[PDB]
Amino acid sequence: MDMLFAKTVVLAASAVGAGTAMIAGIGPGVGQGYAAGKAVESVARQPEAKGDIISTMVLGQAVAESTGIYSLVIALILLYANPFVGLLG
Amino acid sequence: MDMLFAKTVVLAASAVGAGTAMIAGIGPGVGQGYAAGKAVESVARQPEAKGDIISTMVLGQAVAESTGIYSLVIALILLYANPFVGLLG
Amino acid sequence: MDMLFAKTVVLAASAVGAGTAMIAGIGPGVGQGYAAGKAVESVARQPEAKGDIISTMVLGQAVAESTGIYSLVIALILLYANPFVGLLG
Amino acid sequence: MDMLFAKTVVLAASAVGAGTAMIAGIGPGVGQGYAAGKAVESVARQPEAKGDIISTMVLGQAVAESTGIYSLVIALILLYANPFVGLLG
Amino acid sequence: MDMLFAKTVVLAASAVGAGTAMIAGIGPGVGQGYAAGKAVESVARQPEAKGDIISTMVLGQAVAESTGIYSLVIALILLYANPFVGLLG
Amino acid sequence: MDMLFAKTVVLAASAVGAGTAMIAGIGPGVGQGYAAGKAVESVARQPEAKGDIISTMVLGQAVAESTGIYSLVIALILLYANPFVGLLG
Amino acid sequence: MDMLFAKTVVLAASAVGAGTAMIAGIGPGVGQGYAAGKAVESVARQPEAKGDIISTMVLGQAVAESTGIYSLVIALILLYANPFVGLLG
Amino acid sequence: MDMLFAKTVVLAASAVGAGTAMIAGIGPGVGQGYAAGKAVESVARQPEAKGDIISTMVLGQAVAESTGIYSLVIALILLYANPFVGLLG
Amino acid sequence: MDMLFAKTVVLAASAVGAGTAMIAGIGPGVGQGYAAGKAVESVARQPEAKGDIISTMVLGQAVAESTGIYSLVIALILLYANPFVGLLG
Amino acid sequence: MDMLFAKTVVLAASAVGAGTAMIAGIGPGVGQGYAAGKAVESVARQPEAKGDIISTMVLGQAVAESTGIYSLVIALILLYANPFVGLLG
Amino acid sequence: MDMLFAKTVVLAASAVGAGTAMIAGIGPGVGQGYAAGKAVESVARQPEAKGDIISTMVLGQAVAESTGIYSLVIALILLYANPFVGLLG
Ligand SMILES: CCCCCCCCCO
Ligand SMILES: CCCCCCCCCO
Ligand SMILES: CCCCCCCCCO
Ligand SMILES: CCCCCCCCCO
Ligand SMILES: CCCCCCCCCO
Ligand SMILES: CCCCCCCCCO
Ligand SMILES: CCCCCCCCCO
Ligand SMILES: CCCCCCCCCO
Ligand SMILES: CCCCCCCCCO
Ligand SMILES: CCCCCCCCCO
Ligand SMILES: CCCCCCCCCO
Ligand code: NA
Ligand code: NA
Ligand code: NA
Ligand code: NA
Ligand code: NA
Ligand code: NA
Ligand code: NA
Ligand code: NA
Ligand code: NA
Ligand code: NA
Ligand code: NA
Repeated sequence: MDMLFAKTVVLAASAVGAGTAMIAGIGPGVGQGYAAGKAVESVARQPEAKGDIISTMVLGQAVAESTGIYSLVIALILLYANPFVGLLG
Repeated sequence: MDMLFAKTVVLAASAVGAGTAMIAGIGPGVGQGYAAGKAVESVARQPEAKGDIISTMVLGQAVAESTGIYSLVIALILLYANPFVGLLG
Repeated sequence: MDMLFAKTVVLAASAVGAGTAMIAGIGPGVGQGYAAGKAVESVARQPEAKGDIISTMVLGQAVAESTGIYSLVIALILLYANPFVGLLG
Repeated sequence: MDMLFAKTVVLAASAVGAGTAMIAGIGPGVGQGYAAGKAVESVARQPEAKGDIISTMVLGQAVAESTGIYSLVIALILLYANPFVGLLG
Repeated sequence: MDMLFAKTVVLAASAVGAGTAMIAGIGPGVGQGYAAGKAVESVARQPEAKGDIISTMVLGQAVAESTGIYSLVIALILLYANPFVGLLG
Repeated sequence: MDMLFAKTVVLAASAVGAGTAMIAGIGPGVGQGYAAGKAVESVARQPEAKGDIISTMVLGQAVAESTGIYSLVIALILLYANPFVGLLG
Repeated sequence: MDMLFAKTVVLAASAVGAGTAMIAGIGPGVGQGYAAGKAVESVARQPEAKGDIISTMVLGQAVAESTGIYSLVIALILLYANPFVGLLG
Repeated sequence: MDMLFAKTVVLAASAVGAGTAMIAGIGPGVGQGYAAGKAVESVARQPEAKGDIISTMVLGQAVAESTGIYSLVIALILLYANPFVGLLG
Repeated sequence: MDMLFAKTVVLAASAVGAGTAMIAGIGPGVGQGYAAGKAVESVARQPEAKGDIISTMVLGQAVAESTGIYSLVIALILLYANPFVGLLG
Repeated sequence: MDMLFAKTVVLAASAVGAGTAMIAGIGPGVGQGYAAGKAVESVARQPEAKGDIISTMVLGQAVAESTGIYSLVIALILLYANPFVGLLG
Repeated sequence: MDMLFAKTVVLAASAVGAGTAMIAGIGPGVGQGYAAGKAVESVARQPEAKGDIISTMVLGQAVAESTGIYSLVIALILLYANPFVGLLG
């Protein structure tokens, strides 16, 4: 193989791999939306708990975000700091 | 490989990768719709908290939107600021 | 590669990418339908609140629509303002 | 490439793209069925709210339909007003 | 390309596209089954509402059916009124 | 292309298309099982309502079955009344 | 094409098609398990109505099984009464 | 084609088909786990029903297992009693 | 075909088939986690019945595990007791 | 085939197989998160049974982890103790 | 095969495998978001137990994170400590 062909196929696979990783983003959208619904329900019933409600919502939602960030980091590595092109030849 | 062939396959993979990333959009639609349902329930029950209900709904929904935006950004990079074509040759 | 072959494969991948992006439309249908169910249950108990119920339903449903629109925009770019064909050669 | 080969591969990809877009139809079926179930439960407890129940059900269900329509439009463009065949050569 | 080869690949893709579109049928089965479950609980508790329960169930279920029909129409077009074979050559 | 090659690839795609369509069967199993659970719950609490419970369960379940039948019909057409082999040559 | 090559590719596609159809089995497992859970809850509260509970559970579960059987039939046709090999040549 | 090539491709497709069929196992795990949760909840609230609870749980769970077994049987046929290799040549 | 080529493609397909079968593991994780949540709720309410809550939880969870084990067995057969390599030639 | 080509394709398939197995990890995340939510609500209600709540949560969550571990083991075998490379030639 | 071709295909498959493993991230986002919603609902009722609530939420969420981490580790091994390139030749 020539080197341009090698990079071409490794980078093409990297594009597919990056987009596939981003499918993980479904999870945080579902879970965080649930937490938001419960926060809405609680502050209508208890306006006085609005600090605790919102601070607790944000903490718990932040934890649920992490796997969306992991996928994003893997995608950005593949696009901008691609680790395979340097292993070639 | 010639250079037109190299770009052709890298850009074709980028189109597939971009569309695949957008599958993440399922999540925010599910979660944010749940939050909207709880907000509807709560206005009817306690009309006086409409202000808090809606502001809390929008904050929590904004957080649930983020992974849909991340996918969108990855797709737009692949289509409009493609990082692979410049690594070629 | 000749130029017709280059466009052919880039546009074929664009068709697949566009259709795949549209899978995101599952999410808004699920979430918005939930919000509609809660609106129905509340109108029934609390007709004095039909105003707020429906306006709140529509606002929250509008937010849940956004990722379905993002996919639609990516699909229409790929079909009607294709950004790859101009990068070729 | 000859022109018949170019059209053949672009149209074959368009067929796959169209069918894939239609997977979005899962969402409206799930969400609208939920809204129908809530409408049933309320007409039987509150026969006097049948007008508001059904009109609210239909409005909210109409909103949940939109992403199923978007996919259908993309599929029908690819089959009947295909935008790629004219970009060729 | 010869013309038999062109039709062969376009029709093969059409078969895959048609079957893929039919995956949408998951949605109506889930949503309509939910609506049926609510109708069952309701007639038991409020048998003097049977007429409304069942008529409301059927109306709301009919709306939830539509995206299953759209997929079916796309599949039957691809199999029986295939729009690509005539664009060839 | 020779004619045996043409039929071979069209029929191979038909087999894949048929099996893929059958994935729709997930939906009716989920929804109809829900309806069955509600029927069980109601006959235990209201044994004297068994008549309307079971007739309502079966009607609503029948409606939820339809998209599973549509997929089955598409699969059986592709296997036993294949519409593509006759369009060839 | 020779005839062994024709059968080889048609039967290979049939194996993939058969396994794919079997994915439908997810649905009955989910729905029937729900119905079983409701039956358990119900006998605990109404020991007396065990006869009806169980007979209703089994009837409703039988209906939810049907699409799992349809997929199984399509798979067994493709493996043991394959309809494509006889259309060849 | 030679005969070793024919068997190679039919058996490779059989391996993919077998693994794909096993995806059905998701369903019974979800449904049976639900039934187990309800059994747990009811042993607490009504300890005089432990016998009915567990026997009903196991019956209903057995029914929910069937589609996981069907997939398993199809996989084991493809691996150990492969029906395609004998149709060859 | 030579024999090394035959084994290579059969074993490559076996690796893909094995990994695909393992997707079934989603189901037990979902269902068993539900059962664990109900057990947590039933001990809190009745700390004194901890032994029958837990014995029922474990029995019902064991049943929900079975399809995860079936997939695991199919994967381990394909990797360590591969049935296809001996059918070759 | 030469031996480097044989290993190359078997190891490439092993990488795809390993990543696919890891999709199973969705299940434990969903189920274990449910169990955690129930533990949180139960310690709010009942601070006495906290030891029991947490010990029950951890036991039930451990059981729900197992299929995530099985996939992980299959992936690590394919990457670090690959059983196919030794069957070659 | 030459050695550059061998590495190229093994690394391209590794990119696809890595991205696919990251799909597991859906699970923790869903489950952890649920746990966050319950934590919100419970502080508002029981402000006095915020201690217990948040520490229990974080412990249970940490357990639900594990399979997202496993996928991440497999992806980072494939990208940065690739075990296949050294088995080659
Ligand atoms: C999924 C990986 C795509 C890599 C395709 C490269 C094809 C190049 C052919 O010359
Ligand atoms: C999924 C990546 C698609 C790349 C296909 C390129 C094929 C070019 C063949 O000449
Ligand atoms: C998924 C991308 C499809 C691109 C296929 C191009 C194949 C042309 C072969 O000569
Ligand atoms: C998914 C896109 C299908 C296009 C396949 C075209 C293959 C023609 C080969 O000569
Ligand atoms: C998914 C589209 C299938 C089209 C395959 C055609 C292959 C013909 C090769 O000669
Ligand atoms: C998915 C459609 C399968 C068709 C593959 C035909 C391959 C024949 C190659 O000569
Ligand atoms: C999915 C259908 C598989 C058919 C592959 C046949 C390939 C034979 C190549 O020579
Ligand atoms: C999915 C079916 C795999 C069959 C691949 C056979 C390829 C052999 C090529 O010579
Ligand atoms: C999914 C099965 C993979 C088999 C691919 C074998 C390709 C060998 C080509 O020479
Ligand atoms: C899914 C398995 C990938 C194996 C691809 C091997 C292709 C090598 C071609 O030279
Ligand atoms: C899914 C694995 C992608 C490997 C494709 C390699 C194709 C190289 C052809 O020369
Ligand atoms: Na997380
Ligand atoms: Na988010
Ligand atoms: Na949105
Ligand atoms: Na919509
Ligand atoms: Na509809
Ligand atoms: Na229907
Ligand atoms: Na059925
Ligand atoms: Na069953
Ligand atoms: Na089981
Ligand atoms: Na387990
Ligand atoms: Na875990």
